[PDB]
Amino acid sequence: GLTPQELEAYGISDVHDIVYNPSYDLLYQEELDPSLTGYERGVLTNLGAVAVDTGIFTGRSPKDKYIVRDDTTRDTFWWADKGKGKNDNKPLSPETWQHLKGLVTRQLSGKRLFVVDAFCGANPDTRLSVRFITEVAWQAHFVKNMFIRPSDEELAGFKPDFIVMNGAKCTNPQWKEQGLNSENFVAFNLTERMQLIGGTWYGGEMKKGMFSMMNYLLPLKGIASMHCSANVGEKGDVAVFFGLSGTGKTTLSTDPKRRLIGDDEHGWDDDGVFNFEGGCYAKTIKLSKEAEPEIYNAIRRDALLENVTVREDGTIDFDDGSKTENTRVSYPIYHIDNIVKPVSKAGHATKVIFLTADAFGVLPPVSRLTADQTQYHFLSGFTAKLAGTERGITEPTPTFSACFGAAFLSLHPTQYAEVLVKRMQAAGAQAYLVNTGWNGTGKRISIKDTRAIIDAILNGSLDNAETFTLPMFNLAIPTELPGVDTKILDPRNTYASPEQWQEKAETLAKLFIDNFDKYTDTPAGAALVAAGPKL
Ligand SMILES: Nc1ncnc2c1ncn2[C@@H]1O[C@H](COP(=O)(O)OP(=O)(O)OP(=O)(O)O)[C@@H](O)[C@H]1O
Ligand SMILES: [Cl-]
Ligand SMILES: [Mg+2]
Repeated sequence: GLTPQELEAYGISDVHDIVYNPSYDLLYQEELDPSLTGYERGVLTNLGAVAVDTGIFTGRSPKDKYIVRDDTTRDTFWWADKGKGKNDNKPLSPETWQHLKGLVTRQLSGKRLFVVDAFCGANPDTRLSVRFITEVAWQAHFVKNMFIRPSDEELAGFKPDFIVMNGAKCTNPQWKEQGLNSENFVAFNLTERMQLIGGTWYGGEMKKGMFSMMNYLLPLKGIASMHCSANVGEKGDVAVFFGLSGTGKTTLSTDPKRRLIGDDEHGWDDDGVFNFEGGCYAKTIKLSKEAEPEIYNAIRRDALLENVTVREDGTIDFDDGSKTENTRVSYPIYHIDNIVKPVSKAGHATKVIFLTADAFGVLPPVSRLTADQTQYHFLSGFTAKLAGTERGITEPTPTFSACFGAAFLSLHPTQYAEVLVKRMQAAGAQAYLVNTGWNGTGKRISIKDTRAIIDAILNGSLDNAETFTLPMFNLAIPTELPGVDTKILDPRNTYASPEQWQEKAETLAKLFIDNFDKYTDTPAGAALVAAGPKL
């Protein structure tokens, strides 16, 4: 536990009521207190899970992310202003940090506080011991779900080496004079080992905040830090699935035929692949119980639904994106029946899958990548969206995000590439590119087809298939696969002619080529251009 004096040491004063390590039962009763006002309020759904609204923010706010630039971070951090590529690592002064810390600590002073101690990282040797402090019960619940829950023995010996202070209810009145983006802030200090949050209530800031810290500390010790889901077969064969948001990492790793290691954040050290987290954070927009039975089944007491529409009768309309398209549910990982336990880790990955949702409808559902293509596509980090849907238009809009997670990278993309390649080479890993997005039908590839494709990757069916080369992107693709619609395997088949596919392929190829140009200032980078699409 901790005393009011211990909180005083952090700068938080006059705390009279302290809830240390709140139980799931307490969090349930706290959320449902009928006297709660505003965004703290929870409502009970017919599935038995509590639902909350996360307020004005229903996703992360990268424009409000700052890292204190000091002698510890100056020469290692991938800074937004250093001329080494676009990122969100905006530099913050130590003086401005102290002002933000004053805002948050005063906001939390004189309040009833939840204190949640948890781990980030499955392995004792590299895990962070994180202490989270909040005045909002559902925020405490989110962290209880998403981080690793210590045992009673671990709690007795708990020594934090990172503090996360959530001051969602405060804002920064001096932001203009400080040169910041807004009155909100998500700030990190690697000297004081602390994260401060102001203005946004969104729980993902804590989750991805700690991921950003692991992404800083682990590769500097030779450990890959990866934006991927992961699972393992009965024989100990491990797969990792990289991809940007909405590409299928959580959906596809939750597979009845595999033991789930984790759905979002993993390390890769000398012993194998390990989860940083204690829970999963599923997307619920248009959720289908038939299509995603395990994720659906995880929505029960102790899960926490976010921003969903709950009807008067307590039923949920999963199709309603009126609050946000980013509706979510978090749950502790043991709400999934087939998981790796008691520790979320396994051996070395031998299958590396890059998921992408191609709104341009160009990329094949599945292709086997060469070693050089693996590096090219990892640095590229492509996905796309139909941005114009609400206006009745396509407007395919590309996103290139290095390492399939540039928003969370604390070091240069090439540092993540180097250590991933080292780990893959040692393991004899093979890499694959999977389009979970669109084809010439203007519809997304079915979850059924995609799962069958993943099965074929994992069981060696794809590796043994007759393949040919798709032009332009030069991707090795199969003629047929068990349980997969044969028609979809060649992306040209869903257009009126290959020439109509090619028009779109040329557009997309040019986007890749222009994006990759920034990596060609080194000889290694320049040499990968040949592995990219070619007009
Ligand atoms: N063929 C498909 N494969 C995977 N997901 C699909 C497919 N078709 C539709 N979807 C939908 O796409 C979304 C995939 O979301 P998921 O939560 O798996 O993304 P994620 O990669 O985990 O994102 P994040 O990084 O934000 O956690 C879900 O809404 C899912 O129902
Ligand atoms: Cl992302
Ligand atoms: Mg996910």
